[PDB]
Amino acid sequence: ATIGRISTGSKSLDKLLGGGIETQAITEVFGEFGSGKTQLAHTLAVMVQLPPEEGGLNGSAMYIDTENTFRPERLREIAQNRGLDPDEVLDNVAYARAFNSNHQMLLVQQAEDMIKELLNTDRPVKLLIVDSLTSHFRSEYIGRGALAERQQKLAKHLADLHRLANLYDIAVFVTNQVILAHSATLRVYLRKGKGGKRIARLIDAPHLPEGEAVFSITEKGIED
Ligand SMILES: COc1ccc([C@H](C)NC(=O)[C@@H]2C[C@@H](O)CN2C(=O)CNC(=O)c2ccc3cc(F)ccc3n2)c(Cl)c1
Ligand SMILES: [Ca+2]
Repeated sequence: ATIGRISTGSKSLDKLLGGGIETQAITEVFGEFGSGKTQLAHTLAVMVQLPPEEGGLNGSAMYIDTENTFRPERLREIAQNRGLDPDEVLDNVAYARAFNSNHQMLLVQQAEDMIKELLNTDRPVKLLIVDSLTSHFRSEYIGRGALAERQQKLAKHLADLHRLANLYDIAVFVTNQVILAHSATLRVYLRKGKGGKRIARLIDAPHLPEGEAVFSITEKGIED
């Protein structure tokens, strides 16, 4: 099946990504707090709902929150400033707080039920966001010998997410706070730069060209 691409709102970042965030893939963004990772997660939740000539997939979003950083009014602001009805945009986001890593795994199973349900409608799920994906795994699996256990449990959770992405043609977007193995399709490092900008760099992506993207956090979410 054709790979769909969701615009980030930034032409610079979209170019770095090869056109946007891909369906049939897990894109991981990582960086320090305020680096743009979570602002990008909120922006994509709006952008996916747009028609393709506007950078979206005529889809809906699902958002797993692990550290209570989801802000519905921020989604409403981004939507309103892009010409969209804020409440209709918020209605196209399914939201869940993951209480712990085991609950996070169950939420991925439940996401499959909603994905299946909406698959052949005019607005299928096209984006599944997991914000600070590793937070509960780092809090719970700690101490002597915890590296192997944590990495196996994360590898399984990521394999579950890859299957949803591939089986249902959705984009899976995950964020993480800054030698460990990783299994996302594409990893993007974000940092603050000068002039209030954020800088993006692809990590271990020989398949994508050399460069860094520059973007701003605005009332439209993310843009150049
Ligand atoms: C202040 O106004 C609001 C208005 C809306 C929201 C969010 C966007 N919408 C909601 O919370 C809706 C309102 C009700 O219809 C239940 N609901 C779910 O989204 C319920 N979610 C689920 O049942 C559910 C299962 C499994 C899930 C699995 C996932 F991976 C991700 C999300 C998942 N979400 C917020 Cl945070 C604030
Ligand atoms: Ca952020």
